[PDB]
Amino acid sequence: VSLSPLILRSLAELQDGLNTVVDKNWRQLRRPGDWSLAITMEAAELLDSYPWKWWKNVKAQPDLQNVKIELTDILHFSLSGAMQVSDENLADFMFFPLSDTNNALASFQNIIRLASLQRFQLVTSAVIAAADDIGFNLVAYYVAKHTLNGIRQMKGYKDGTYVKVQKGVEDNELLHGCISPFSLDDVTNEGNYKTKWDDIMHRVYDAFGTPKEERLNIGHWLKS
Amino acid sequence: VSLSPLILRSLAELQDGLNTVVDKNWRQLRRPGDWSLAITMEAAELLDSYPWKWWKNVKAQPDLQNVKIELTDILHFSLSGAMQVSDENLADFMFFPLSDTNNALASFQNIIRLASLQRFQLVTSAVIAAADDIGFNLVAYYVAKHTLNGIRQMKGYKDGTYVKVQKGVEDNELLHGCISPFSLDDVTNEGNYKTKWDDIMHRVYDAFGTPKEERLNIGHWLKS
Ligand SMILES: O=c1ccn([C@H]2C[C@H](O)[C@@H](COP(=O)(O)O)O2)c(=O)[nH]1
Ligand SMILES: O=c1ccn([C@H]2C[C@H](O)[C@@H](COP(=O)(O)O)O2)c(=O)[nH]1
Ligand SMILES: [Mg+2]
Ligand SMILES: [Mg+2]
Ligand SMILES: [Mg+2]
Ligand SMILES: [Mg+2]
Ligand code: NA
Ligand code: NA
Repeated sequence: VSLSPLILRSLAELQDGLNTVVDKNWRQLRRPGDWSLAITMEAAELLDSYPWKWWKNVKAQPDLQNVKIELTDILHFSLSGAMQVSDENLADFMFFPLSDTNNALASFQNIIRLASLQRFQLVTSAVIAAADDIGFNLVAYYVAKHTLNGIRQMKGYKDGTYVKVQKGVEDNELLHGCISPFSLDDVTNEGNYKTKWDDIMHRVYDAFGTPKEERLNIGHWLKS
Repeated sequence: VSLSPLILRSLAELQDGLNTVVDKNWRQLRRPGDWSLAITMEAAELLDSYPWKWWKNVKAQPDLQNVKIELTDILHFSLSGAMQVSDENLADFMFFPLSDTNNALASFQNIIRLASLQRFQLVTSAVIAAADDIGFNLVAYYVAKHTLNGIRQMKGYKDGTYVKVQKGVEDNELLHGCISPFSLDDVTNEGNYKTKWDDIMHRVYDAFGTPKEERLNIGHWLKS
């Protein structure tokens, strides 16, 4: 399973633009090992979405909606790593169906191994395969979380003044509703996808009350 | 750096007894990969004690007291793994001083690699080396956290009714004060160590108001 190369390139452009919001000269400041560590830590969030602990709340239920968020986060970081290292310098590492918690725990631990080896392109392929298997719209999730990531930067995430959970709702949870109106074809159609990505962005901006003047539309992010 | 084999054996006995509190037949129920995953997840807690994120609260300070707690947690799990697999089936993986955050991030990521390879004895050696380098009393930390772990089980940790942070204080934080009166010699002295471990246990029981009747003294845990 792979995305169209034109879709992958647009996602990469979005990723570069977001990384530039975080730091103008990120391509000089960041190193491959940074992206390895970030993927590791998202992979721990992903594992922690399951009731893996045999000593703590053993009848807990998995947070399968959060799984989608953490896979999307891994994609942001694997796209970023791939901009710095091609893998030169799947069925062995990923186990389907991921609906089986044993398969998920094994697979997602193997993502950490791939990350440590700086096989970022393979991590991207793993995430695409995982979304295909689970049946969620990875591209739409990406555009939505990309927008939230930018919003967080606007609202002081980098200086420690942001609050992610408010009135019982984590910011990430509001993304599901922003994405549900969009089909896979909507966000991958060769001629029209950019308009649909723009629509996702504005839904996320609405969800967080971003004043119109502070919003960045799809064209901000693309080099095509 | 290593502990006396008699001290290591007593720690292993304590570990077996705690694992038995969690499940009577843990030696049949648990598998090596469980301990790999647990060490991985504690290693993520440990990494997250540092200001590693370049996009979120970049001027945050490391939680160096929590570092001691997470290393102690790793030891519990590496002792446990070693009861199931000897490594048959350091300066390369650990970088000193760990006071240097770059050294810490690299070292603690390498603990995840060692855990995935099920080199539990090597993980134990890493933790002992880390405490020696940082200069904290690993054995005293172990006995204190071992006691809290048992307390958590008494107070519904396994069924999801426990609350770890109360009135602004996480349970782990109360351990530091329980341990500070004890020297390295106190808790490793060949003839007298068991009394000092018992004393640590009772200090932790006091910290949590454990009724005298529910307390388990040092003799509960030892087979010597
Ligand atoms: O240079 C960076 C740093 C962070 N992120 C994004 C990707 C993930 O979706 C998100 C995770 O944020 P945390 O919740 O882990 O803070 O951060 C980037 O895209 N680029
Ligand atoms: O079979 C088990 C399960 C857990 N722990 C202990 C070791 C760590 O100190 C502690 C970590 O607990 P959490 O905070 O991760 O729940 O659990 C054990 O000793 N044995
Ligand atoms: Mg994260
Ligand atoms: Mg995440
Ligand atoms: Mg833990
Ligand atoms: Mg811990
Ligand atoms: Na998360
Ligand atoms: Na912790």
